[PDB]
Amino acid sequence: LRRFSYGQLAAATNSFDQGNVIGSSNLSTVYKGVLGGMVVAVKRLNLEQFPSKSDKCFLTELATLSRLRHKNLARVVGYAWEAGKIKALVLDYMVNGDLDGAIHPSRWTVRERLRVCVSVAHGLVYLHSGYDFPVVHCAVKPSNVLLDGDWEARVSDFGTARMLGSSAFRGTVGYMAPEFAYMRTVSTKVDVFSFGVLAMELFTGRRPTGTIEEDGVPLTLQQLVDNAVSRGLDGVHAVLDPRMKVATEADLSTAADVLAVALSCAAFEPADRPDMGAVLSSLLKMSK
Ligand SMILES: Nc1ncnc2c1ncn2[C@@H]1O[C@H](COP(=O)(O)OP(=O)(O)O)[C@@H](O)[C@H]1O
Ligand SMILES: [Mg+2]
Repeated sequence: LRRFSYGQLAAATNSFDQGNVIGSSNLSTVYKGVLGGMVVAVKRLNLEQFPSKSDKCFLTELATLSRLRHKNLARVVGYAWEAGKIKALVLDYMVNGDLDGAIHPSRWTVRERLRVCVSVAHGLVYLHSGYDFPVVHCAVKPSNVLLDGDWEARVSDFGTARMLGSSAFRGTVGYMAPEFAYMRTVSTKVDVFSFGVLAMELFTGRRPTGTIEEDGVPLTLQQLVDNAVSRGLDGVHAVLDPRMKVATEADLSTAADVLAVALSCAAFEPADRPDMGAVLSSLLKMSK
């Protein structure tokens, strides 16, 4: 874990040039950087506008990601830490962006989307049981999945991780387990729920914002998928991402099987959700 100064990260990012910005939120701006010639992502927290939340997310991500290692996780190269001036994570640069941009001839066939599901599941199995304590990510969603130069997926953004020991919901809320959204209850099952929602979005092309129907009742993405799956393969076909090639019986059948796993992941009661190892097992069986 290398420590960097402001001047080093300024030089690496061409004085934090607007043209080097590869990601953005209220809390951080992510820049492409080049250090000996190593290409990196510089995630710079918004100290000036949100000092307290910046500090919490910075410390959480640094403490968590510095102790973890797995091929389907983002990798921390180092950090800068100068109170009032800069707090930043230096991460391995993922040249193919994030899954949200990938979703929203196309390479994203059914088999390739299933491969991403398997890669993310490996990352989450590692988080939940590969380290000395369970780590709950708490913000699993496509914009927190990065893509390699080999298009290998990696779980990123540990600013909300916990170590144990029109639309109905907009923004982030649609990915959140009800007990986490309403009560801030944290268990590995909240990642399982978010994984299910992610798979649903990956295969339908739909953000989990849901819709409020004319009688005022919300139709969640889970309920939409549940209705489609219950109507068989033709029901599933009607709900799949229209930009995705679905021509063979095998591709439709695989998509149907992912959505059925995704529905178990996104069950309302945490105790009815599988653990990620069981999820991974189902996805590995479908991969053969
Ligand atoms: N290591 C990286 N390599 C390439 N792009 C990245 C990397 N980390 C983040 N990004 C881009 O920046 C966006 C925001 O990153 P994230 O860590 O989620 O910040 P925030 O916590 O503020 O959302 C990501 O969705 C992705 O597009
Ligand atoms: Mg975040």
